[PDB]
Amino acid sequence: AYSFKVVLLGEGCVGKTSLVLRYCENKFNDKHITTLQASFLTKKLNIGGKRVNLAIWDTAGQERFHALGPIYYRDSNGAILVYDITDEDSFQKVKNWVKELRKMLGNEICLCIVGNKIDLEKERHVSIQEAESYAESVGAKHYHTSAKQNKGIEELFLDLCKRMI
Ligand SMILES: Nc1nc2c(ncn2[C@@H]2O[C@H](COP(=O)(O)OP(=O)(O)NP(=O)(O)O)[C@@H](O)[C@H]2O)c(=O)[nH]1
Ligand SMILES: [Mg+2]
Repeated sequence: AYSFKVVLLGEGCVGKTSLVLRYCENKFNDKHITTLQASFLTKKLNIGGKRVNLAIWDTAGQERFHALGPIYYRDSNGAILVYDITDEDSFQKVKNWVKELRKMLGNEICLCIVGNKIDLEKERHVSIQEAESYAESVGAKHYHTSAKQNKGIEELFLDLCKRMI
């Protein structure tokens, strides 16, 4: 069986927790229940008729992750950097995450840049075009999700797994 580790990154408002909660438990909250500690969640997939065990890590801040990373996260096979399509400050802050991540981990890890909250399209404040160009130029693939409406999520994780394989 394959065993993979994936870590979730991005600013508060973005929906890291909502992404992995929806995926692993099919649950969602409108309340922002802020993530005080590293948490992990699991998912058994099947790809090429082979069982894939997936541990998904959800993080409690840039500073904590930054101090913990070199000790506790150097064996990560993928990383999902999330931003909120309705929040410009959050997408621009992804650059910070990409660099810091790569300044700590190999390039062997598969990066995803995730524009979450596509149920709020009417409030879009981030150009698809700009985000896609950014993803492409750091070797990340780009993805759109809604955790609230459960769209993009199963595909995001499956593709990340195919990639990590
Ligand atoms: N409309 C909408 N809201 C979403 C979506 N995903 C998350 N949210 C909302 O965004 C807020 C924060 O979500 P949350 O998962 O807690 O964010 P987080 O990235 O874990 N924050 P923290 O870093 O503080 O733990 C909540 O009000 C949550 O319901 C989405 O797809 N659509
Ligand atoms: Mg959280």
